[PDB]
Parts: sequence; structure tokens; C-alpha cells
Amino acid sequence: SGAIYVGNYRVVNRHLATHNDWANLVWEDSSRDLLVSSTTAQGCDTIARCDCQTGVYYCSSRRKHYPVSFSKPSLIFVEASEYYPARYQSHLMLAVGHSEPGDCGGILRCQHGVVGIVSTGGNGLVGFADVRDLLWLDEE
Ligand SMILES: CSc1ccccc1CC(=O)N1CCC[C@H]2C(=O)NC[C@H]21
Ligand SMILES: [Zn+2]
Repeated sequence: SGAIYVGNYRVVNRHLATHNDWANLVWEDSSRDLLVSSTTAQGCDTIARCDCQTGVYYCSSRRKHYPVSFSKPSLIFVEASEYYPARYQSHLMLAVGHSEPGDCGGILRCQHGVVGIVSTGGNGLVGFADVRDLLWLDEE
């Protein structure tokens, strides 16, 4: 589990969104595994606006933050899981690292801010849904 809290937005994995998220929906995209809902309180996270390929992510199944090198956002075939059939996720970045399903939501960050959230994994790879192209998270 986990979310990004920027401005009056809450960014979560679409597959982990709650009824309150869906009842206060701003935007969702199943191909990216992302959903954004509105919040009453303002958040403290800042979104990175960059092309970094190195950063640090939180792994809840290890209670640890790990430094990683990750790929540029791309269209990756991802194997079937409990929440999705086997399909080609978009805007996904891969790194070598440990993950189990409940680590979805952990933040990946660089020197500029939040880069994305854990979305997939398997065989020692972890997959992050990028948010750096969602410029509208910075306003309104
Ligand atoms: C961070 S999500 C994760 C991490 C480690 C293991 C599994 C998951 C998610 C998950 O349920 N599956 C099904 C089993 C095969 C895996 C794969 O290659 N793609 C999806 C993935
Ligand atoms: Zn950066």
C-alpha cells in the first residue's frame, strides 16, 4: 500500500483505490495502473520533473529504502497477477529489486522529488508507474 500526496491530490495504484477514491475521482488510467483522487488537506510530496534513471524506492516487505537504477518509462509486457490479466502496462520503469504485491504504493524518488510508485514485480524486478509527465499534479 501507499500513496503520493501532492497539493490536493492523492495518487494511488488504480488496483488499490478505495470507494472514497472512486467517489472523489480526478483521473484514472488502467493501462498505467494509476488513479488520482481529491483531498481536503494539502500534501507535502513534490513531484520530480526530470529524466533521472537513478533513485531510491521504499520496499514495505523489507522495511527498507533501496538505491536503484531504473529504465525509462516504456510499454512492458507484465505477467498476470490477482488484479490484472497478462497485458502490456504503459509508462512503466523497471529495476532490479525485491517486491511482493503489498509493496505496491511505495515511492520511488530522485534528487528532484517523487518519480513514481511501485506497480509490479517478479523474479527480482520491480516495476514503477511513472508520474513525472503528469504536469497537472503541480496546480489546481
Ligand atoms: C510488486 S507486484 C509483485 C512483486 C513480486 C511478485 C509478484 C508481484 C505481482 C503479481 O501478483 N504477479 C503475479 C506473479 C508473476 C509476477 C510477474 O512477473 N508479473 C506479475 C507478478
Ligand atoms: Zn530527478
